[PDB]
Amino acid sequence: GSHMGIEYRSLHTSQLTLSEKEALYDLLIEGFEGDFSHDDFAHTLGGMHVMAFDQQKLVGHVAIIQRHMALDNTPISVGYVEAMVVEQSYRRQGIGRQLMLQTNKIIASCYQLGLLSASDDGQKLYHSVGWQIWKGKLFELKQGSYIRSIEEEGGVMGWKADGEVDFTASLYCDFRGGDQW
Amino acid sequence: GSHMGIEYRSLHTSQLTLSEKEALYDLLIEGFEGDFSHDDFAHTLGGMHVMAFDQQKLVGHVAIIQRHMALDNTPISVGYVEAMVVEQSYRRQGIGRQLMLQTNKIIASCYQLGLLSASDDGQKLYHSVGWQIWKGKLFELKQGSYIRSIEEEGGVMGWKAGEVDFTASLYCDFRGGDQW
Ligand SMILES: CC(=O)SCCNC(=O)CCNC(=O)[C@H](O)C(C)(C)COP(=O)(O)OP(=O)(O)OC[C@H]1O[C@@H](n2cnc3c(N)ncnc32)[C@H](O)[C@@H]1OP(=O)(O)O
Ligand SMILES: CC(=O)SCCNC(=O)CCNC(=O)[C@H](O)C(C)(C)COP(=O)(O)OP(=O)(O)OC[C@H]1O[C@@H](n2cnc3c(N)ncnc32)[C@H](O)[C@@H]1OP(=O)(O)O
Ligand SMILES: NCC[C@H](O)C(=O)N[C@@H]1C[C@H](N)[C@@H](O[C@H]2O[C@H](CN)[C@@H](O)[C@H](O)[C@H]2O)[C@H](O)[C@H]1O[C@H]1O[C@H](CO)[C@@H](O)[C@H](N)[C@H]1O
Ligand SMILES: NCC[C@H](O)C(=O)N[C@@H]1C[C@H](N)[C@@H](O[C@H]2O[C@H](CN)[C@@H](O)[C@H](O)[C@H]2O)[C@H](O)[C@H]1O[C@H]1O[C@H](CO)[C@@H](O)[C@H](N)[C@H]1O
Repeated sequence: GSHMGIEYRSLHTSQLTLSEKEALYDLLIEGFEGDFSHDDFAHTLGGMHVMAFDQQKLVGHVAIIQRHMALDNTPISVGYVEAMVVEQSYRRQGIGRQLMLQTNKIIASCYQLGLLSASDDGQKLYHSVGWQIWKGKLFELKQGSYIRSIEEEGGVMGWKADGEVDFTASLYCDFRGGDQW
Repeated sequence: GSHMGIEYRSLHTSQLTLSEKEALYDLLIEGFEGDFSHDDFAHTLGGMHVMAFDQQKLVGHVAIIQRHMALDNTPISVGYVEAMVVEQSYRRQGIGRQLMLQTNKIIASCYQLGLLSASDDGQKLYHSVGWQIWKGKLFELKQGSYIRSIEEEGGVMGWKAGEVDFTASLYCDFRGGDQW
């Protein structure tokens, strides 16, 4: 739909054209001012994109990836939020909020828990739509064994749609290239 | 689109209505003759679905879910194929093949490797569209460390759209029920 003149579309990676993927990369690399690696780009591909347009130009994005984690010893399906960006001139105008409202709806309909790793900019937005900083320990796979993600603790945030999740439990994430969180 | 009198639609789990979800569950229960658990149903939700219809009746389905695995020591992004079924009276008319052609296209656009655990009904079909038996060892997480998935070896199949060593070990991500 469209909200205050911005069109929002929800598209799986498999539904994007090459031109649309190139436009997405340009938006993301600019939005992070270069702090966006090739591995970061891989991490935002493979799930659902919510994309914001002013006329025909892409001006905002967020992706929701499926991840498979453990909450303590229990398997938990995760909607992992990646690569939220609003083009500079469009910021503080509600686009990030609209992207997150649609992201929350996607997570609620598919997964048991939303997770993400926040920037300082992002944290205020995710707080405003009901996410909380994860309070428990974080673990990632290195060479096939779990190690503590000590530096990422305090930066990961979560959201439970249906009911309650123990924010103090330990999370064990699945393996990928680059940054695990 | 359409193919040979059957309509095909691709959609993400997040777009399913409750009625569509219930119809999918009923199709899977009937098509697997009940060999399909609540965990199996969870495993087919969260990714892309390709659905086949005779006019308005759901007659076929396959899902592609994103998984995060290790190939030996290297991370590999996986399109994991779940819950392919065609209603019994519609079988052997090419619906499964059309579902797999669309599945291959989704995997090729999104992931580095396709993987699935086969049934005897599907194995020759998967072979016919490029899939091959995984020859390497399979591992899964139990109590936070990897153990060999010995019973599943020989039944997992893979598809490379590139080059992939089909003798490498695969380390899958953690879920409930059957890991493969
Ligand atoms: C999971 C991840 O992707 S983390 C990475 C987040 N992305 C980045 O850091 C890239 C650079 N930054 C951006 O692209 C943007 O600043 C975003 C995406 C973080 C926010 O997008 P915006 O469209 O500006 O957010 P929006 O206008 O909807 O803000 C909604 C509320 O969130 C809060 N908020 C948003 N941005 C900020 C900010 N920079 N500082 C303080 N509060 C903020 C405010 O409460 C705001 O409400 P208000 O404007 O009425 O005070
Ligand atoms: C990853 C997974 O989902 S594994 C589980 C697969 N699903 C099941 O076992 C549920 C029960 N079985 C079914 O629903 C169906 O038998 C399916 C989905 C496996 C196949 O669906 P169909 O629509 O019948 O497949 P389709 O008609 O496209 O067959 C294409 C080719 O695959 C082969 N094939 C398909 N089914 C069989 C079979 N039961 N026995 C031998 N060969 C078969 C044949 O070579 C066939 O070509 P042909 O008909 O010209 O001889
Ligand atoms: N002290 C070390 C912190 C550790 O490196 C870490 O958590 N690092 C965090 C790793 C995450 N993958 C990053 O995720 C965010 O940005 C990525 C691109 N840069 C996107 O791909 C990702 O989709 C998004 O979600 C996140 O931004 C990083 O946060 C860190 O970098 C931010 C930018 O400077 C800071 O604002 C944060 N306070 C700081 O913790
Ligand atoms: N000997 C041990 C076999 C081991 O249990 C195993 O690999 N078991 C395999 C476990 C997989 N999760 C199953 O996956 C298939 O069927 C599931 C529903 N039953 C779907 O959810 C799944 O989406 C699909 O992909 C797969 O079919 C099972 O295969 C086994 O059961 C099949 C049906 O009887 C046989 O035809 C196979 N030859 C046999 O290996």
